[PDB]
Amino acid sequence: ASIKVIGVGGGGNNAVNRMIENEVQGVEYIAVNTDAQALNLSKAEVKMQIGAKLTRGLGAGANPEVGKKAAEESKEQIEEALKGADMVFVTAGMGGGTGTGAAPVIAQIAKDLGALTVGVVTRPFTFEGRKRQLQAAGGISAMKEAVDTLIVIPNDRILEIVDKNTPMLEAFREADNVLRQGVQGISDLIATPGLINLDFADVKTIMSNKGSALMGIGIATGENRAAEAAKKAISSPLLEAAIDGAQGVLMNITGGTNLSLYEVQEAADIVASASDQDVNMIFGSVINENLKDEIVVTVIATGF
Repeated sequence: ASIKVIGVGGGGNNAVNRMIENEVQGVEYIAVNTDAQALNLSKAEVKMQIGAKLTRGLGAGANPEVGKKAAEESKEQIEEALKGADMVFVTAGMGGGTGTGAAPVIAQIAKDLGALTVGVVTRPFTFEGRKRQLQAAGGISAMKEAVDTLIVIPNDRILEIVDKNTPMLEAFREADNVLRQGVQGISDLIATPGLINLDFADVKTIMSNKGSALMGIGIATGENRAAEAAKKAISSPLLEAAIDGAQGVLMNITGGTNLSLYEVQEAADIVASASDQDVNMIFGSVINENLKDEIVVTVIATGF
């Protein structure tokens, strides 16, 4: 399968770098930006400046309309870069000019090419202000029309997970990590050939529900790590509605070389048990030789 991750605007730029830093395999990275400076800080092999004539590489100035026009100017280039993709992830923060405006255009392009297209976006922090919140609402509803499934991460909820003393700067940094965890949760079960690699066809069916999608993450160590992580993931503040209200649940459990089948099954039980009896649920596992004693459980819940 040909899997592409497109980061769009600053928010997406940081998520993509974060995936590359964490050596996420089996995917092609495309950084898309209107801001030449930020784009030059991208680690992606493909760097695509959009709206060069409109913006002159200066960014979209917080205007979603400029980001939209910028992607339309470059739509032929966008089509070309996406050609042959079976799945694409369009990742962006909502609220500013480029992510809000170009991500829907880039998502629709990917959708019209026949790719299974998943959007993974952040809803901005309340502290970012009303203008960002309003523009983010517009982007989110525009994104919904343009993707097969839209995972929305509420940044405010990150504030409930990190320490009360966390500086704003590290709050943003953690938002970059949650976005990345969103994409990798799904992509690792598909792109990288794992022991219980679920078929693209059943992923296609989970990822084709209407309504919105949400995510939960759980991390635990040592004795009882699988159970602790799964319970943390299904009760994650990131997961705004209860997981029982979802048709289709994807579960990714990742651990070091010491991850046992018993662990995978235990985690999967808790998640299946926390869901509706009639849920379409798939789960996979992945081995990360960089993790020692920690286990990560990622849950994606669709069709709320």
